[PDB]
Amino acid sequence: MKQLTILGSTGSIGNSTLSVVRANPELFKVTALVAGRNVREMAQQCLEFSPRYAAMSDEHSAKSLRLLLAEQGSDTEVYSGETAACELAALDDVDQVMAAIVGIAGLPSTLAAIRAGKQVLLANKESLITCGKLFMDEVKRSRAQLLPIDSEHNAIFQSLPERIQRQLGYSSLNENGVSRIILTGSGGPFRETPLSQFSDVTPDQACAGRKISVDSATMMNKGLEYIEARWLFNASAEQIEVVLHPQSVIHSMVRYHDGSILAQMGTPDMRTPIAHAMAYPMRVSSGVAPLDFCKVGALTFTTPDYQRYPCLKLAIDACNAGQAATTALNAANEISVMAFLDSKIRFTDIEVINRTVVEGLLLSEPTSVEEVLVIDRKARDVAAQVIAKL
Amino acid sequence: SNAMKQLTILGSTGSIGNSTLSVVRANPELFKVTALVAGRNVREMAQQCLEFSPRYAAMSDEHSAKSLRLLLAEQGSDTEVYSGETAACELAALDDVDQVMAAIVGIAGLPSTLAAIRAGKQVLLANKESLITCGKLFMDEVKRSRAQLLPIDSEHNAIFQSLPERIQRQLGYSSLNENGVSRIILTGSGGPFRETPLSQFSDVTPDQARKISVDSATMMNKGLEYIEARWLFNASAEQIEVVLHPQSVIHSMVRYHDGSILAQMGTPDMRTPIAHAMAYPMRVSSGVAPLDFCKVGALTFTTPDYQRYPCLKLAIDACNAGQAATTALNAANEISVMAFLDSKIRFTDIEVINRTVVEGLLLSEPTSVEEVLVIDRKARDVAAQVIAK
Ligand SMILES: [Mg+2]
Ligand SMILES: [Mg+2]
Ligand SMILES: [Mg+2]
Repeated sequence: MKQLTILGSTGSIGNSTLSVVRANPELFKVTALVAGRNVREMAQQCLEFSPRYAAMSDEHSAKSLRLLLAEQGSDTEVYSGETAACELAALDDVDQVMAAIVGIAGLPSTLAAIRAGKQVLLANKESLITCGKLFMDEVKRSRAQLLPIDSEHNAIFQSLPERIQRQLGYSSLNENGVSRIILTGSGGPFRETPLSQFSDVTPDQACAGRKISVDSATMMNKGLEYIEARWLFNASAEQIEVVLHPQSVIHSMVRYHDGSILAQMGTPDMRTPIAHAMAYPMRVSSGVAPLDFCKVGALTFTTPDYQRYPCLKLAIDACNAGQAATTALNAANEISVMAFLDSKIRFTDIEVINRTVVEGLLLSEPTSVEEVLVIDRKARDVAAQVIAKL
Repeated sequence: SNAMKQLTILGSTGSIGNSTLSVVRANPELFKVTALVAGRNVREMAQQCLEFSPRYAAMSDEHSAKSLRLLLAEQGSDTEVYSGETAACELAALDDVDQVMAAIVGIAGLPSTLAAIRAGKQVLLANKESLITCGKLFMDEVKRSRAQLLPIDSEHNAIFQSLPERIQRQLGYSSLNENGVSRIILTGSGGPFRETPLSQFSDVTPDQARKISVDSATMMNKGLEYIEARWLFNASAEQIEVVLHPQSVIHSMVRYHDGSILAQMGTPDMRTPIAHAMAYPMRVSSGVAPLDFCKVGALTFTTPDYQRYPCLKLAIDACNAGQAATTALNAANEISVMAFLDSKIRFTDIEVINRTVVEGLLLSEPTSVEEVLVIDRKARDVAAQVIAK
């Protein structure tokens, strides 16, 4: 019987997590929920799952929630603010914390769950993109157990030995028999587009949410998954490669010393890796029909060409350059993408802008959230500057 | 290493034995050969003894053993030489040996294999007949001494690697269901006649498909793997499926309760599963070229056509009928295949011969190697008669 705190409960990952709980009531108890300002949805979740605690992002939201709950005679205690969220992430009786507050704003609560020794289900990506060293050092310090919920990281996790799975990101891949992690992805809608057509890609062509569309066409999404993966799995540059797999049947793979490659497959569904993570080392049922091998297309593979995906190369370079570089790249990219979606720059200008920012860098390695914030803001400025000027 | 693993290799001069030595040769600080067992191949045994200096070697008879000792003497070896079944069984059970490569083929391989298991060893299983013929006996003995079994064959190895750790550690006597396992997926290529029109089957010559070739041409190989797989993994009929995968990049896979699948992939290099099994639970390098994903083509999947592959269905039937039936099936098939190879019967006869023998016998479930052997002879003989018609 697991006690849960869910950080970022009203969003998509929040609801999927709650969905698993709803299907497995004897396995999972919700102790605490933390959300932003969506009072209507948070009330509905508190009324269904009876948490002991709830926290909103601000006092005004908390007060409206307190009213809604009190009308139903609920027992739930309501708080607000970042400190409250951190406290709920560290409660004694809690076994499992879903860290799904998005953006850099998600760092402090994530880090509080990690600092409390909890099983942490990692749904926040900036933690590792921007201050991986601080996060993974805190992991080793507290022995916290990380479990990735995004499909690729979750497939690498399942393709690894228990020994590494239970010592996530602070055990040696090599000593434990791992030769290299194989991070896979589809290559986006432009995997076969003639290179000459890239300069003409429009927002509507990349877009048929919107920013994630663009990140998956540039492979920035894969680049970010790459950097988080070097931190999550304690891998060097030589211990990871990226392979294209158009059909998205394999989710990712792991090569071992003797030649063996273990791979995880399954029909694409958000809930599956969440449910794997939450139930681990048990398994519980899915909604979706099991993958049928007579109905998958043939499975194919390639190597990503840097001419076609220069952002990928850029994210690797940024990775090897350090955390200030990846913080900056991440921030720069957000600006680039909106600028593209706002028809201000060409599709092909994204890498250029991003590279300019990354290579213009000369700041120290960040060692806290505060220093990450500084770099993030500087990088948005320079990126915006670099945009305006062409 | 101060935790070197000591090895007994049974059937040291076969191809599995030599590949096992290759992994030793690549990791000389991790593995030490303590004993080698072979049959009649005196020259080969000697080259291996002179390379790895085992404490002991056995041959299958005294003529073999005496001449081996002569060459070992000429070259100044400290290897003590023995012969006979008893010797092999003792070599399989030395106190200081951690693991036994059980690679003696045929029913001849059962005594030594059983001796390793009973000594609670890490047993690297490379003898089909052990589980096809007396599964119940071998598995009861595994549970009873807690021996750790490690499938060496491609597909069984792939399945082992794709299963939860808790299953791996209690291999053969743990619950698939309780560990989130839903289904074992046994894959195979379909062999050379996967796409031959059925009406040409009757005309297939021994060439177009060596017992080995034929076995995978009929997919008797896979049905055999299927029976062994039921014992090895403690799977019911409903917990195992067969899938055709022509390119054989995926070596086999496991479905879990959440619908997710784990597969092991690699290249055809037999050192992969051997090094896996030998290093277990650690891993080692052994010179294997990492699968290159630019060079694999499209991977494709399909269900086996029992019309094209009747043997498979027969193997499943035999399995459901019990150990006498599967023992009979194994034996019938040897006689059957040789009869196809010797230009005495249609390719297309092999199954009917096999099913006829399997279906014509009044047997009792064997409960010892000896009774296994009795069903084997009986069944070989019946097969001989069926052929005369
Ligand atoms: Mg992803
Ligand atoms: Mg020793
Ligand atoms: Mg095989």
